[PDB]
Amino acid sequence: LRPKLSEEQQRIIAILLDAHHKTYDPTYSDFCQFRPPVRVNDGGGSVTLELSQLSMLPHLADLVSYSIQKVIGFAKMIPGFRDLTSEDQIVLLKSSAIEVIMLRSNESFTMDDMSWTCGNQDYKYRVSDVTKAGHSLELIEPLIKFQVGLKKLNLHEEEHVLLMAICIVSPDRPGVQDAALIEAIQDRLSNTLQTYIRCRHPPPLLYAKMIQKLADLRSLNEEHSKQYRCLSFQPECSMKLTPLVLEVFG
Ligand SMILES: CCC(CC)(c1ccc(OCCCCC(=O)O)c(C)c1)c1ccc(OC[C@H](O)C(C)(C)C)c(C)c1
Repeated sequence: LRPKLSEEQQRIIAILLDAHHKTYDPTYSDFCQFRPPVRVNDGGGSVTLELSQLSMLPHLADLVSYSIQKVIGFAKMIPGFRDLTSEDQIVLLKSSAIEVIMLRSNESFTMDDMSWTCGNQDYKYRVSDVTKAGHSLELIEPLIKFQVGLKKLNLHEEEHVLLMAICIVSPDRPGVQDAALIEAIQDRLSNTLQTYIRCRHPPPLLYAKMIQKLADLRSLNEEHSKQYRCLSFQPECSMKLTPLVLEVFG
């Protein structure tokens, strides 16, 4: 059966699309305001050298911090998100931050050269830039695999916004209080998405593929958390980060 989207489901989709349009700049026009990218000689991808310099860390920390601010703004517009306690809203934001950043980075990701192209050559990011921020291949290899698999789904904007909202409103995050209310908000979003796909997505298992991307995000989140811990041991690393990054990942 292919039930039609309800008036409420149409309203939810319109709300999420508007929220995304207000919180995502597809021209990357604020990027010149971040601390500048610095790319030094590291053809060998030396862990010792990367940790010694962390040349791309100030720029990428400013990028992630900016992205987290946008995610906070988007989440506030998710129907039902405001119905949660302020404590649950924060737990959900902090626990999903890196996964939602990964999902939103997909819009600038291009399979032309496997880079995140955000304007000029200064704002063109590759695997090499992430290693220059002190990350290792255990995170980068699955991260690129994820970006390509997600890109190949050719998601409609409606599906992309629902996916981010479902990611944020997850009842299975550690420390949440009202898991049942979080689950009812997520179910309302998940049903909207399932109905949308059957009703609007032409042929040529998309919902199952999108669910699998959410599980892939969980693994990437865990690996990112391990790597952030290593990075946090580097003397003077805090100056290269931001207060928001320090709170979210600390
Ligand atoms: C450069 C690649 C990538 C990929 C997800 C990234 C993130 C956001 C992003 O843009 C999203 C769109 C911009 C605006 C928006 O959200 O409206 C783009 C275009 C690239 C990244 C950036 C920093 C990273 O490491 C961060 C590091 O671990 C700290 C947490 C220590 C700083 C990692 C692992 C990946």
